[PDB]
Amino acid sequence: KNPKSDKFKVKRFHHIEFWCGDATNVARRFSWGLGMRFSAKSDLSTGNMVHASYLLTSGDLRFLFTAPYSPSLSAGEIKPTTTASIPSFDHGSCRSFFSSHGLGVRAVAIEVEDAESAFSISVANGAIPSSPPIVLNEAVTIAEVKLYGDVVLRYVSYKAEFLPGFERVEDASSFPLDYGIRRLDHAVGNVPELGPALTYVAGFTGFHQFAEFESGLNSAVLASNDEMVLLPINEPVHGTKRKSQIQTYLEHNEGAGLQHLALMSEDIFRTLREMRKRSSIGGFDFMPSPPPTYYQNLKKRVGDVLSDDQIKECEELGILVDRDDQGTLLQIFTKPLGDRPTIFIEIIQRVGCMMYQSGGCGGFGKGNFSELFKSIEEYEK
Amino acid sequence: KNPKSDKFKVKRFHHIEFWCGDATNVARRFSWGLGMRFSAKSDLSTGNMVHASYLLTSGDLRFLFTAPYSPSLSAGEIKPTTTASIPSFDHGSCRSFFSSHGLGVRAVAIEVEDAESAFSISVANGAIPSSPPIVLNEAVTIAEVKLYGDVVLRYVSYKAEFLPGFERVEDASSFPLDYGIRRLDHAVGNVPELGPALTYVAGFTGFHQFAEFESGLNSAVLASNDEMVLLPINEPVHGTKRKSQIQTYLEHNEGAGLQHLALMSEDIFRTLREMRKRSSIGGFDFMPSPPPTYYQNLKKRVGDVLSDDQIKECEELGILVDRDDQGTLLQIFTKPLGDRPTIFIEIIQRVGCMMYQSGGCGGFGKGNFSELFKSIEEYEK
Ligand SMILES: Cc1c(C(=O)C2=C(O)CCCC2=O)ccc2c1c(=O)n(CCCCc1ccccc1)c(=O)n2C
Ligand SMILES: Cc1c(C(=O)C2=C(O)CCCC2=O)ccc2c1c(=O)n(CCCCc1ccccc1)c(=O)n2C
Ligand SMILES: [Co+2]
Ligand SMILES: [Co+2]
Repeated sequence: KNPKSDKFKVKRFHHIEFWCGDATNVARRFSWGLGMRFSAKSDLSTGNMVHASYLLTSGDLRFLFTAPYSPSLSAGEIKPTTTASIPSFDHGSCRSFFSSHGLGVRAVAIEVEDAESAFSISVANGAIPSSPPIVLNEAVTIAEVKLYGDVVLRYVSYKAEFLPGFERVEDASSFPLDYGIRRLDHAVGNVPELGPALTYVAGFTGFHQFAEFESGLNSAVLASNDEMVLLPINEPVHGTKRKSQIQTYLEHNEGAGLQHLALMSEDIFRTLREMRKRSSIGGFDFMPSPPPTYYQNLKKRVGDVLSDDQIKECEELGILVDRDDQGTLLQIFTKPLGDRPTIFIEIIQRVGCMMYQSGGCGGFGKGNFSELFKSIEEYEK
Repeated sequence: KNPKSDKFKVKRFHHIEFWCGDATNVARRFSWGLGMRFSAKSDLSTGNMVHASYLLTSGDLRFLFTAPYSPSLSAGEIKPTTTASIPSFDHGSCRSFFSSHGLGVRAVAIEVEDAESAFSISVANGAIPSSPPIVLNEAVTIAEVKLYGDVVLRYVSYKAEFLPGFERVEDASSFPLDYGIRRLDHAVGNVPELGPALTYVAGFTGFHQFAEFESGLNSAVLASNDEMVLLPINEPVHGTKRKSQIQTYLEHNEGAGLQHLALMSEDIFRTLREMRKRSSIGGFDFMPSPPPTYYQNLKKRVGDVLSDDQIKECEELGILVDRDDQGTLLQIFTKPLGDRPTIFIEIIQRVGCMMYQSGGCGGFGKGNFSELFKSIEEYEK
């Protein structure tokens, strides 16, 4: 059931912004590890005396990495005279965010029809304002409201190239890396209490609950009208046998924040081959692979979707597989992206639900919690 | 002239420590960009609840990357009960250092015969103490004094594997990258006034001035007894035609700090080939190459040291060449390592002064300031 109750017109995920200590080093690491190309910049070389911001792209996926310069460079500026390209940026907020949470997502940005309207409607419906609508070069409007913890939901709308004030990157500095990642599928928050988090976000967006089907969590998913913007939220389940990874997150993150970004690949086999080649030479590591029993058990569960060779390819790469009543999900998880056991990345590809492919086809892999557990125990004996 | 006036016994450069916001991402970037392998770690997985520290090595070169965790993880600790492996570390100092200066060198560490004695003698001779001598597992002693700005000179001495509390890194996580870098040749500070900086450092070390032979700088070099520890210091020259890069450094760094690290390569051609292959895929960029006139002029200046083919190889890679009365220097400079136009890296190789090779053979390339200028002007016409 999809009541299509969005209170404003939402299009697609637009970009994800990381707040960093040094944007250069994070962006270069992510570019190599994920196969994303350097696409735009806003920094000292473009006249920005406030923050350094670097944009990586792969297909429609946009990762933005931002860090503050010394406030002394912009001491004489005021907001009306700012050289910042992102008017919501604040030195003190950025440093406090990073000192509190470490490296992580500050902004989940969605493209909307009218960011000014989306902001007004959201706040009228309970959203806590974070940054009011600002029109950039009469061309792009940006606004922000609080999502959870210190993460904001950023609205962007275009009259009609990332943002005014950003420059396209020189061809020589823009190596065309591509491991097959194409868009952001979903962005997941960890909170202490799921109930109030859902009520708050669903309250100001009109996003509806997306239908699902001792893991340490309870979860629910909020979706836009066409279910292409997908925002799952988790809370811990306490007293468990093994300590909840949601609770570990909240402790090391100093509270609620973004837990994982799921990146859709047009060819998850090639993406995982390319990322795993680079794990130990600057890229990303992956969670330990499931035992062979997990892949033996794949034949009975998805043998009508994947050949034995394609299942064997899943086993080589450590890929997990889950299935809905509608579609099939191939997924895998990186180890944490930085120092803290907080944010990580999921790579996914979805099979089925053709009409284009409908959003969330195959679910989010929650069935893999028990299938992993079963496969571990079976492999022991 | 070398009066050999060290006030304590100094051996070699031991390691350089960067203070980071996220040590994981900087270390992974540097590892790929410079060809250094992951060698040791001290972090949550080793019981360190205070800081994450990752050690890269290439030959004898040791780069340490450290960032603080949330203070909440270690809230119940006191110094006598600390889980930090580096007892001088302080959350507040680290965050203040990084917020003030951005990514950069906190510690220039030299191995000494007795770090306790070196510290006492240094402070008795005017050194400003930063962290007193601490004995780690009855095996290693570490002490720190102020060098310039917020950079410390760290003394380390061993009774007899990096530091107690560090673990050797798993073979699978330790890819054996190597582009030929072998040791730290010199570490350079930028200060507002060279005179007092030299008097202070030479005062507490007994290091002597190393003999040299409109660039924006005045410079001098302090050296240990065998001239293997080399600490150049620069100050700006104001009112210049082009603005002094030393002054730009001080403005963007918020004052004095480490300007560049010079890394000796056993094969600068191979190092530069490997680093340049990786510049646009996560590694380091290099300064713009000199015009062909610079390499035409090489034949008259070093044609007795390098063949035409080796000079042509310098031209392919953008390598600079300078010469002493004793030796020849091959050198090249990276663009800044992070967001701010502050710290950068120099790759060098020295030809001559065989006895082993004596320290500083060929100088530091100051002759390349005028040779660059001349070659630029000549190439214009
Ligand atoms: C996150 C995840 C998902 C997932 O995507 C997701 C949603 O999108 C929304 C619904 C709730 C939810 O869970 C599905 C299955 C997972 C996992 C997962 O995380 N794990 C491993 C634990 C430890 C990994 C880890 C890696 C790095 C750092 C910390 C923890 C699994 O085993 N399954 C099987
Ligand atoms: C540093 C450097 C050295 C050098 O090593 C050095 C010493 O060891 C001690 C003595 C003083 C000194 O100078 C020698 C020659 C250099 C340079 C140098 O820097 N430049 C370029 C300017 C701009 C580069 C830059 C790169 C990245 C960011 C900011 C500035 C040169 O042209 N020559 C020719
Ligand atoms: Co997911
Ligand atoms: Co130098």
